[PDB]
Amino acid sequence: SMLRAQATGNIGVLVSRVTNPFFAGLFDAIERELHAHGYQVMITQTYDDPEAEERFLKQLKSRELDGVILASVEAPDRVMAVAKAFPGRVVVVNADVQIPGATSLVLPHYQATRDALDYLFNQGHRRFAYVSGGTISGAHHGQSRTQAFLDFMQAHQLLVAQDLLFGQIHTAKEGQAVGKQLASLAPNVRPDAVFTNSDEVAVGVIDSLLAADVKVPDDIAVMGYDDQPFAPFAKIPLTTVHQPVASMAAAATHELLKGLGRQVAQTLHLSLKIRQSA
Ligand SMILES: [Cl-]
Ligand SMILES: [Cl-]
Ligand SMILES: [Mg+2]
Repeated sequence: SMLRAQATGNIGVLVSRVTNPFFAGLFDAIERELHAHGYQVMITQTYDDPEAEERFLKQLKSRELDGVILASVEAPDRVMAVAKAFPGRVVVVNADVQIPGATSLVLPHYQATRDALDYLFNQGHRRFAYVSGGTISGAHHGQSRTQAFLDFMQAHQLLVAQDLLFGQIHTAKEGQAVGKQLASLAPNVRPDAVFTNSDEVAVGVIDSLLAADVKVPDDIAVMGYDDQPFAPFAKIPLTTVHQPVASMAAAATHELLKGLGRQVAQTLHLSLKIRQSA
């Protein structure tokens, strides 16, 4: 009797944080398409637990999932080893890293960050605050936007102000703290523009600036990132970089379903959405 491996009908999707509306939207878009194809979905989050990635991968290795889509990566080499044992079954999307053995979709965030910063320079801005959810320094993956910022400053012969760099800032509440610090500065030490890397962060930064009677954008311009659902509804509607959630979700899910043998074989752009905040 020849016994062939039987599909579980379960797929894992990993995000950093589901209370980040960008990740919620990306998750929804992927999960609904998987669901429509008859799959159930395991979700995990890594924002407060790097170990969550290994636990997630163990579910694939132990044959409880048919495949996984990762929208964030902790340890590329660990994901790689799993991908090589599970060809066609590991897909990485929008994680600012390419994983050998896994179909990896990398979006042009270096380019988008350069373009957004050039937009700000062209509006007359010269002193820049830069906020990131990652660290300011490091040789690890996930640094494309920070390198774009540094390269931008070099190209326009602008000196980086180390006091205007804010690392490990992810949420609106953390943004409020950044904004309060910026509003505290003497007009001549204050940044002209803030690159927030997050619409959640931007909403918080703006709230604190306005609370201190600092005008946005007239005194300080604030650039968001993602074009999240609340962005057009913000107190100062957000100028922001638009992530193509629906298109990247469709691409990632297609790559996985092709790998699982369910679909037959058949460019993702970041753009700048201009509103009021910058
Ligand atoms: Cl990416
Ligand atoms: Cl986040
Ligand atoms: Mg100005």
